[PDB]
Amino acid sequence: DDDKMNTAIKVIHTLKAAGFEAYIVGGAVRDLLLGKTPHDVDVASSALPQQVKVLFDRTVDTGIDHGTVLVLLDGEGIEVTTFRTESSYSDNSVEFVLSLEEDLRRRDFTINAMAMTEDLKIIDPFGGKEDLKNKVIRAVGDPDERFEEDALRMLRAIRFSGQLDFIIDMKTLLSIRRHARLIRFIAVERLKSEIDKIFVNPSMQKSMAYLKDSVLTRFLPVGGLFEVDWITYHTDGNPTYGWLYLLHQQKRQFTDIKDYRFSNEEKRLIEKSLELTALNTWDQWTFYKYTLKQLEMASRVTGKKKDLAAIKRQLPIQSRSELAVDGWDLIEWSGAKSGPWLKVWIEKIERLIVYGILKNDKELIKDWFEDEY
Repeated sequence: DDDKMNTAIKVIHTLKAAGFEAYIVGGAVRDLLLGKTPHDVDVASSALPQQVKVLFDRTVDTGIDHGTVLVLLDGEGIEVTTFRTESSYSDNSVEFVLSLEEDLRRRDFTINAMAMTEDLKIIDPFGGKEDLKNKVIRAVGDPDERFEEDALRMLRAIRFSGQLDFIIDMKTLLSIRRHARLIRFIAVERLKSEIDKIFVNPSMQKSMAYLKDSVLTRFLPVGGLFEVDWITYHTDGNPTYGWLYLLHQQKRQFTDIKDYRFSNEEKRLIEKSLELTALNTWDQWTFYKYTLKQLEMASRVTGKKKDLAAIKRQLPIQSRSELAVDGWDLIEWSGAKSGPWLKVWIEKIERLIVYGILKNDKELIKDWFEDEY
């Protein structure tokens, strides 16, 4: 941000004062050249991780095995990574290298394979500058090698196309088509992360067309389900809405996408939203029992535009904890022993309160109960 680049320049200055090479690398150079403000600024250096820690008071050591040290400075965090190459075996291997160019030549795409010196000189051995100008996502070097090194890069190409409103380089895209089957080796968590980004990024309809055209929908987990008409999809900023929109369009249920390992919270949002889309009429009990995010997501995917927040807000009560009676009141009044019957009767009372028929008052509920029971 307005401080991240400055902090990275300071980190670079410190590494070089100690005799090491250091550069801004990767997405920050791309964003800079695009006239955008970087979200992350990575620094590539000849320093090894323990030498970085010597030079900075506050570091975080999570990625040390991979050559990365997070430097905490001026209220920012700058990742400092030693010149390295990586490769993923088929069953889900880092080499430290001695030069910058050895690191750059194994990165995913030319626009991500540039470096910038402290003095703003761009190091661009693979023509990232021209691909950035032409709006092209092109694998560095031989696309076949880049995709065999990490098959997730094939999907990443799709994500970048939407994120940046770029096209995918023809030779690169043809290489994805030839290697699409390799996506089966990628951990589903990494696939869901990229797909979630696509679902909230611009030009997503173009991204989903590349998903099909690249042959990735042939081989992704339940990949054919992504081949829906996305024209009427508009992100609410929550990737979960993309999965809901995907299921609703095809009249399918959550079990069909469970391979992607949703959290219980995400799964609930999807399942409860889908229920609402199949519910013919919503009334006070609907608005009471479902969450506002569920009502809003169901409304969004079915086209409704009601003021859901106001309807839920104007219910007589918001939740069970406001109820003026509990099961032990019913035990007292009934003279019957505790049992599952209490839940049945508490809900009868709860409904009458939520519909504003019975007052949420213990004595009046007591009168009602003794009559009905």
